[PDB]
Amino acid sequence: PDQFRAIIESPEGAGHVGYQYRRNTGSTMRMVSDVLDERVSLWDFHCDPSGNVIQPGPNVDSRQYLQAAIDYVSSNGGGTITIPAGYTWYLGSYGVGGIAGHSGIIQLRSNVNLNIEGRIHLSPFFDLKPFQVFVGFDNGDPASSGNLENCHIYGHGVVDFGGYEFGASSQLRNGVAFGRSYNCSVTGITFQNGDVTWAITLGWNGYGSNCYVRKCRFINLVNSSVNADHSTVYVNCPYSGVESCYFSMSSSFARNIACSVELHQHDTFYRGSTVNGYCRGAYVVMHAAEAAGAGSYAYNMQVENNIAVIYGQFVILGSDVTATVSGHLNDVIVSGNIVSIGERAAFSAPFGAFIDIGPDNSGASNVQDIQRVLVTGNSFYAPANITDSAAITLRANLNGCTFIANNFDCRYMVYNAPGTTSPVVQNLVWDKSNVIGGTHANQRAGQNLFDMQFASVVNSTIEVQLSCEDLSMFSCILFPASCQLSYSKITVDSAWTKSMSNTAVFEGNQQAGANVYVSYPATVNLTSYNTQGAVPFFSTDTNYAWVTSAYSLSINENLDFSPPATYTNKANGQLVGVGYNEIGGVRSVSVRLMLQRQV
Ligand SMILES: CC(=O)N[C@@H]1[C@@H](O[C@H]2O[C@H](CO)[C@H](O[C@H]3O[C@H](CO[C@@H]4O[C@@H](C)[C@H](O)[C@@H](O)[C@H]4O)[C@@H](O)[C@H](O)[C@H]3O)[C@H](O[C@@H]3O[C@H](CO)[C@@H](O)[C@H](O)[C@H]3NC(C)=O)[C@H]2O)[C@H](O)[C@@H](CO)O[C@H]1O
Ligand code: NA
Ligand code: NA
Ligand code: NA
Repeated sequence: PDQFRAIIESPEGAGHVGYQYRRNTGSTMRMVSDVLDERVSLWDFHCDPSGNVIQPGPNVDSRQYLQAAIDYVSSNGGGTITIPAGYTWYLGSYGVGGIAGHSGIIQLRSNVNLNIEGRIHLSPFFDLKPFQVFVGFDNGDPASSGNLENCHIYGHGVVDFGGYEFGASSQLRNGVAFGRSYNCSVTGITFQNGDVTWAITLGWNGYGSNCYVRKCRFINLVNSSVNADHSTVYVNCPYSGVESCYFSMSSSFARNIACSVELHQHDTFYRGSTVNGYCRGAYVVMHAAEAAGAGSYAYNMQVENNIAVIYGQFVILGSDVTATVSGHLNDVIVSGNIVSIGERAAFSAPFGAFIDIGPDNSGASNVQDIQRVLVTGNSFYAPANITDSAAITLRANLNGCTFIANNFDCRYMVYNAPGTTSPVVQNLVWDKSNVIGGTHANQRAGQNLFDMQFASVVNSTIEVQLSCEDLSMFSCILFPASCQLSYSKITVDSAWTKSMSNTAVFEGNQQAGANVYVSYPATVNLTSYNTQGAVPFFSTDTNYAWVTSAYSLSINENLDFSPPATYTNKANGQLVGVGYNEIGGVRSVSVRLMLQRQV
């Protein structure tokens, strides 16, 4: 019986105290230790070599204890380790083995979940150094890594990166790198107070599946000029995504460098999230260099129902090539998003845009294969002073993009800078249902609303519809002579255009092409013959050999005659129509006409 007291006070004591659930005689006859063994926390590994519990704190490195916990739970086939609430657990050294090649702190393991209720902080050992806090690779070479499966990080807790700046721009810093990750997720967690490259990365070069980031917060994760680049979540495996997250930055640097999400593989999504203070919303890109695990195509890409205040571009599309692989981007939907460029000076951050068709990382604009994109049902706003704002900046080759039923209220609709790239454009469709706002009315001196600074345009549709006047603009749409135009439809609705000197401008007279379908308003001077009765009127200019019909947009202030309501052309490039002289006499009028070709 001395034995007994001793057994009870020993670490095996709970293993000697019997228990049966709710006194139910049909329940298992267990011991207390069995029931306690159904859960596990960091406290069960956070101890010195004699087994005495160690209190966490800024002078204690909790890393080895958390790794021991993960290692042990993995050995039993998995479970969930709680990181207790009411404590801050500091990490103060690098991990060892396969994660050392990734500057890893903690190695995640398959089927071992982390329920983070307390706080995890980085100690100043990490100041000016690279780190990846949680790493799912098991090898320094990702190509030689095994997988991470069934690993979930969740809870009301916090990962705090200590505020430390990067030491050098070439360093990398990450929160969670799941690795070659299958059915992994982060839910509920706040990531805050750092200068990092990513908070979370999913997958590796297409290897992984079913990874998600849901109801997380990312707060103030760029803080220095050293930080080369930041994207909060990088989605690098298919069938994966980001939903219902919150992203906020306060740094000036973040306005120029930070992006919320990147979607880099097929069947990926970014939904229902709120962004503030970032340069960019999402990249949707197929990099050939990342094509190993899931193929060379990024398809079924979804960006929907987000709310954003950004300083650069909302969605950026891309694809590129390596020596032996070609990347393609297709079957994309961008819908339901409400986005604005935040208050800033013109040209003070990267050029503002809803959609950007961007060149590759080496600036090449002739490698892209981007098509079958639908942009529908979004709003975009930029304040009136922001000259550098567009619905699309089309800066690299485009094989198709469709715009239906958006509301764009910014400086430009379509833009590319002249004397830069000369993109080859196919299948650009701008439906009439896109509503062009008026915030930038009167700011457009010298500017074309649709500034078609391309090598060529084919199989494209631009149906311009104004909803207010802006007589400051040079034109609604302009094609330089260097842009070929063919098999396209270009129209300018007449509403709010009566007073415009130029509506559509074709500097190479490209509207004469055999398969160009156009219509736009123009002012035309006409003279008639002197005959009483039905009498022809003819334009004084001869630049209408391309016109198939025209009709009056002007009232007739005369009693004694009327000009033709409608006109055809003649071989010499005059317009001609049949009007009516009640009394004879040569007539001379200026009239606003709708000029039409093959429409
Ligand atoms: C910040 C960001 O995401 N920017 C986007 C561009 O990403 C490219 O540039 C970034 C710059 O940070 C990344 O390149 C850096 O990192 C890679 C990868 O790090 C190695 O492999 C890790 C698995 C490992 O843990 C590390 O220890 C490193 O060994 C490095 O190779 C580059 O030298 C370095 O500049 C990014 O790389 C991808 O990163 C994701 C997420 O971690 C990985 O899954 C991919 O495997 C990496 N891809 C490649 C080809 O290596 C670069 O792809 C991006 O291109 C553009 C367009 O979408 O947008 C930027 O915002
Ligand atoms: Na590495
Ligand atoms: Na509106
Ligand atoms: Na050209």
